[PDB]
Amino acid sequence: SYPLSKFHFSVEWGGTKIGFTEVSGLDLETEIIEYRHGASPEYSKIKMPGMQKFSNITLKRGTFKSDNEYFQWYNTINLNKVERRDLTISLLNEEHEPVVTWKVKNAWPLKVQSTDLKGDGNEVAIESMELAHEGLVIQNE
Amino acid sequence: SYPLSKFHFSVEWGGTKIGFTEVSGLDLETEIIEYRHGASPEYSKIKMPGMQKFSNITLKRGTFKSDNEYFQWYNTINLNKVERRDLTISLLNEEHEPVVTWKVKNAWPLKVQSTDLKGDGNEVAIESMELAHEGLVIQNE
Repeated sequence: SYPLSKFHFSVEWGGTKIGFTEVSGLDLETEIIEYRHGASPEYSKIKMPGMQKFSNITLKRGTFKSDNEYFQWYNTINLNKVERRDLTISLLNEEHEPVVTWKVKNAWPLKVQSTDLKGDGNEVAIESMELAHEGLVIQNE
Repeated sequence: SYPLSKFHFSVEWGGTKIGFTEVSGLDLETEIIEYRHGASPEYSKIKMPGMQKFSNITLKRGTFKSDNEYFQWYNTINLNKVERRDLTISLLNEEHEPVVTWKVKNAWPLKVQSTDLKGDGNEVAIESMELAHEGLVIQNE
């Protein structure tokens, strides 16, 4: 009778750790094609589905001693070659088991962003990555 | 101390209405005759006036219910006969009186062009006419 919360989750991306600070961009989108012939009694258009799009996925985590994984994956790019991975994102229950799963096909990294530095910057250094992919399936049983 | 504007005007052409959307082609042109005899110290030609020309005049208006005048005038053509008319074009002042007048002799229509139709054509249907004539006099007193 109650909705799910948004703070207990995990990400499987081929790296050593599965803990993240922030995950965003799990969207699906379709184009519209419009039409009207001149003899129609209505003065508006009829609509049908076009081609499909996906958004890029952003992942954020804190920087730790001796963990250089964002860089190492990015550095697998060689002219048109890159290591592609299966990305699995999951929202967890009180037993730490999956409830809602987002399945992502053929991901690789477009960009890796490092932290800024400040003399009075009393906070955690956070690094982030942006991923391209070829498709998303949502499972909730 | 100020020049005249270009949007307040009227056209008298023998039809029921005098309002138009657009008027163009009120031009005058003369040919040149060139000459040089071989003994001249200058290596260029002397110039004098030749024969004269006039341009065709274009008139544009919106289509209205039950007004078929462009067609009716055009349809007076019979082998080499046509109804010829005196065309008077005038630029108006704030009292709606003439300021600048263009006087055109012996006009008749070469062509009548109808509107295109479009399913998404959210605009006014505009018809146009092109006129031949035998002379133009400009009055500005």
